Amino acid sequence: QRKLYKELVKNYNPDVIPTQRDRPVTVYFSLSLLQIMDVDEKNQVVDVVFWLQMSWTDHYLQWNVSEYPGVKQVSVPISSLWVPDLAAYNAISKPEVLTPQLALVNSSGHVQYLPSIRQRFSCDVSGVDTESGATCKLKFGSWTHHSRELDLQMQEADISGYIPYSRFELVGVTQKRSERFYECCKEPYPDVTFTVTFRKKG
Amino acid sequence: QRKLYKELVKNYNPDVIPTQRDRPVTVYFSLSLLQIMDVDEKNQVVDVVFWLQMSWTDHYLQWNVSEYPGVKQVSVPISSLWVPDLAAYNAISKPEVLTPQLALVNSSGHVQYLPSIRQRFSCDVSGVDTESGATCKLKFGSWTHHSRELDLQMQEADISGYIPYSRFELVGVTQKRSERFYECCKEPYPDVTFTVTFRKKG
Amino acid sequence: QRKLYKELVKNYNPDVIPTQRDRPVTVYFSLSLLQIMDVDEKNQVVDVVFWLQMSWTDHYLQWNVSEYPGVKQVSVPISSLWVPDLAAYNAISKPEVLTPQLALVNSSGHVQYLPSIRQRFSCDVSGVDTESGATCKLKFGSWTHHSRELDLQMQEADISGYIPYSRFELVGVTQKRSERFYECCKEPYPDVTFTVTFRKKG
Amino acid sequence: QRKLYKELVKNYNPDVIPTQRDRPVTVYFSLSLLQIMDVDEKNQVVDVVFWLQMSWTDHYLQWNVSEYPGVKQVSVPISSLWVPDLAAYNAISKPEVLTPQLALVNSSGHVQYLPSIRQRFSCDVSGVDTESGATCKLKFGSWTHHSRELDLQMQEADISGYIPYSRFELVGVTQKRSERFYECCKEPYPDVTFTVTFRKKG
Amino acid sequence: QRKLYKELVKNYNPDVIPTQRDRPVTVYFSLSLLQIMDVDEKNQVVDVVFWLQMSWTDHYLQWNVSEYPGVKQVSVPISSLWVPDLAAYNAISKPEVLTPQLALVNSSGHVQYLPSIRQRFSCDVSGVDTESGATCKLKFGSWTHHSRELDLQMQEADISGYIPYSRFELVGVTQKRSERFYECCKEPYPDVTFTVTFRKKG
Ligand SMILES: *[C@@H]1O[C@H](CO)[C@@H](O[C@@H]2O[C@H](CO)[C@@H](O)[C@H](O)[C@H]2NC(C)=O)[C@H](O)[C@H]1NC(C)=O
Ligand SMILES: *[C@@H]1O[C@H](CO)[C@@H](O)[C@H](O)[C@H]1NC(C)=O
Ligand SMILES: *[C@@H]1O[C@H](CO)[C@@H](O)[C@H](O)[C@H]1NC(C)=O
Ligand SMILES: *[C@@H]1O[C@H](CO)[C@@H](O)[C@H](O)[C@H]1NC(C)=O
Ligand SMILES: *[C@@H]1O[C@H](CO)[C@@H](O)[C@H](O)[C@H]1NC(C)=O
Ligand SMILES: *[C@@H]1O[C@H](CO)[C@@H](O)[C@H](O)[C@H]1NC(C)=O
Ligand SMILES: *[C@@H]1O[C@H](CO)[C@@H](O)[C@H](O)[C@H]1NC(C)=O
Ligand SMILES: *[C@@H]1O[C@H](CO)[C@@H](O)[C@H](O)[C@H]1NC(C)=O
Ligand SMILES: *[C@@H]1O[C@H](CO)[C@@H](O)[C@H](O)[C@H]1NC(C)=O
Repeated sequence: QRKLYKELVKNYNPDVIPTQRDRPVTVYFSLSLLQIMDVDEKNQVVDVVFWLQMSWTDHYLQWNVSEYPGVKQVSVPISSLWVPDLAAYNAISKPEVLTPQLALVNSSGHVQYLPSIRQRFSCDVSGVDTESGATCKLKFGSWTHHSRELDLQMQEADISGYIPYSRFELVGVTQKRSERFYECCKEPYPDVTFTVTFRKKG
Repeated sequence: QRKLYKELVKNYNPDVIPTQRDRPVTVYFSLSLLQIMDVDEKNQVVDVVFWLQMSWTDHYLQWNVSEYPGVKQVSVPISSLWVPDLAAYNAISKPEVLTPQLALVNSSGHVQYLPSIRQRFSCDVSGVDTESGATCKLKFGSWTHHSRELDLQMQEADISGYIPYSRFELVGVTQKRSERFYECCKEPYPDVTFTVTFRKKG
Repeated sequence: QRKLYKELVKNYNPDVIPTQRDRPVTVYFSLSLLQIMDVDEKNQVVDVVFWLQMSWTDHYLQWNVSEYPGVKQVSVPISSLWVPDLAAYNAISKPEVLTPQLALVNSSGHVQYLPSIRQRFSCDVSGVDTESGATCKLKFGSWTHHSRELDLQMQEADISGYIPYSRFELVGVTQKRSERFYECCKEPYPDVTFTVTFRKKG
Repeated sequence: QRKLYKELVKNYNPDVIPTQRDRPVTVYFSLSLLQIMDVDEKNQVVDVVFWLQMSWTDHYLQWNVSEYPGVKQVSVPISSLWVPDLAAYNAISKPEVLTPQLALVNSSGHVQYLPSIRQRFSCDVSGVDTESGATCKLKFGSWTHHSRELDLQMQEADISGYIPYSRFELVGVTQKRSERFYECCKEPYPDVTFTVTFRKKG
Repeated sequence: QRKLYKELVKNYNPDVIPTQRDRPVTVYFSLSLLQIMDVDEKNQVVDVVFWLQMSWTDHYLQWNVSEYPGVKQVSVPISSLWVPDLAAYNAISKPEVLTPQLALVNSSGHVQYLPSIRQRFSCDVSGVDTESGATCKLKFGSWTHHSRELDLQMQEADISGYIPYSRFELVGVTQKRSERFYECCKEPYPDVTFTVTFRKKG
């Protein structure tokens, strides 16, 4: 019934970005803030819990919807396939993934990974009591592949996920991707930056 | 003696949900509160310890009660078979499983997993001192499988397990499963939500 | 010299209890209190460090004292053989094993495992200042095997291991194994319960 | 298209330093301070988050730019190749690597590893309030390979990475490599030492 | 050039103590105090960071200095060879190894392991303010092997490694090995006990 798995992994090396030369693997990135845990005004850091949304197309993982019974989509362990090496640029703590590390794959080869993470970032929380509000920037981006290899494209930033209570309230979330040439390598480097603004409830 | 193990694992890939098409693996879910550890009124979080009761039928794991001596049920490591990818939609800390990660299996193929977990959840503990009491919702649910693949069915919520002493006392536990829709993915995702109400003893 | 190891592991699956049908593997259990670290009167929990003493007979692990030079007993990693799945039924934290995870095995097949553990238990430490003293019960027991598969038999509780200083002093340690029956299995269940009584030194 | 990976790992044992005899593997070391988290004046320790810049040449990892399509550089998991066993001599906590553990490799065989680390060091933070400033020395160095096997060569210390805000401000960063001697062995052990001086903003 | 590794591991099982019968593997043990982090007078525990010096002779790991080019000594991961199962008897926290887990081996077969560890011990720190000073005993010893299998021999205790500043100052370090005849089995158990005395600087 599911010899599909045996086949999908057969000739697969997850350390290889599935590019079809000059055809950069495009990954649709998106972050959804769930809650702001703490704010260390003393050391300038915020504890955040978010919901990463990543989707890309792995040509190595497609199959004939017919050659296999009624197998539309399968559930695979991220440790089995290639997954975007996105990293938090201003992080000061290792990311702690809260949810099961599993991804969904199409019969056509479309992967979807939605981990819930709690991670701490370096940020200026000076004006977290002022009505103006403290602003934190969460910069994400590939850690090794450039624009031609891995193309980052941000999608609709969902904010309806934020906790209703919570000691803090969201004043605004921006999100904007930028490509920077970096002094070297003819190839640019993309990155999505979520700008979160919040203030203590009073 | 027990060549049963060698056989049960022979052609098994634990990353594959044991469905036989138009036959969704039904898992009987149930949570039993053991004790409320702490309540962070400052950050709005509760530390809870409970033990989850999960049971399902794995057709790949059945055997002839005769072909094998007097082997009625075996004790296998969850890392060896498929196990429901249930997750706490609203958790803010990785689950810490306290008990041995072993499951029991019938000669017919009925698995049973009863782990004791300590995990922290985001919750509004404002009125934990009021006689009305603070209410927390623990939402659980499959993470990659929809209704047709994995059917969640809640069973009798046991409450006789709660610690007699404890700084807190249980005012009420509800528990109710709902089939909810999410953007994308044609199918809907079943989730069981345990609503716990407690107040500080005084 | 030691092809003994290559042979002892050859046809071994550590997930299989060494029962030779109608011959329940009997494990001699025993706990030795080393020190009481802390007592959280606010949340009702004790931090304990104890010395577990477990011994059983693995028929799969015996050899001819002659066929092998002068190899009387070997030192093997618990991850290599079957080991009792005993669990603390009243624990609120994963057990932290302090010592090397190695076991000793006889030429006849008698295993011995003595790990030092620090674990926290839920307990009523209300009267820890009273001269009467607070009493904690540490209930241990298999997690999946019943009486016919794994027979728990408690042996002499050693108390001479307790720390002379320490903020607390031992008023008494009981220890008593009990078997029961429940709704199911027609299968009984063994469990050893160490009852520790202590009070703050003043 | 990337059978390159299958080939690069084929005859590779990452526990073997890629010295091509009498030609010591030279690794270009460099640290970049990102932020000083806390200073424990009571126990004399600093919590630091730095950027580590390491680059070396692995002759075992080179390939014909032509024999392989347009594969210029690949992204490999440090657990797959040999990587400098540099250690922090005066660390009092295990290093916590924040970024993805991946390295970049040239078609010629030049590896590049840039991990972001948060680690705590033993240091005299007495005068952290004085205008003179507290000074900490972060001594790094290979731990098992001597001068002839692994040659450490420090490069330009980048300081533009430091956090603008932060409770502390950098008064000076030195950095100087020294070839020293030890009471364990008969051989020179090189080591780069970054001397950071900072004071609390007031 | 280094097929030496492929050969050194070929017929090796690291769970087997390398005793060439009637020849107890003698390990030269030695501890060097680096710094005393904290002292919990409330719970009677000290946080210590030391430097373990262990050396022994593994006959299975020797080679012809000629049969292999100019390979004098190699750097191997402790997970690859047998290493003394020494344990901290009165430890109340798992040992946290700070340095790279690698060992050095002679062409003759002499292993050397020098890990830096931070571990907490149960100790009477009552008089840490008195001029007399608090005294802590760090008892180490094999966990499964007795005198005939593993012979512990302490060597010069180096104290020049202690941190100059530090809230505490060393009043004295003794170190003395004792052979402790336990219950049964005529072969006793050797254990080295480092007695450290310190007082708060004032
Ligand atoms: C995808 O699978 C279908 C069904 O197996 C393949 O169809 C074959 O060709 C025609 C069109 O359906 C049928 O008459 C044959 O009977 C099918 N052959 C088989 C093996 O049943 C189709 O060719 C496949 N296409 C791809 C992309 O591989
Ligand atoms: C899955 O593949 C389908 C093609 O059938 C495509 O419409 C979609 O973009 C992919 N994602 C889904 C529907 O989850
Ligand atoms: C099932 O058990 C029967 C009991 O009579 C026995 O003959 C045989 O081993 C098994 N038969 C099949 C087809 O599974
Ligand atoms: C186990 O198998 C038996 C076989 O008759 C079945 O009746 C029962 O519902 C299954 N569940 C358990 C764990 O008892
Ligand atoms: C034990 O080993 C000896 C070899 O000295 C052999 O003669 C004898 O048959 C063996 N007996 C058993 C119990 O296997
Ligand atoms: C081996 O088991 C026998 C059981 O009779 C016992 O006498 C002997 O002391 C044991 N050896 C050990 C565990 O040291
Ligand atoms: C690389 O491969 C080409 C194949 O066209 C071959 O001609 C050439 O000798 C190789 N170049 C080097 C650097 O050896
Ligand atoms: C690899 O790095 C070296 C460093 O000098 C550089 O010269 C070379 O161009 C890089 N790779 C190749 C062969 O292009
Ligand atoms: C050592 O190596 C030499 C030359 O390879 C050869 O005589 C023999 O293999 C070895 N002899 C001894 C005594 O180790």
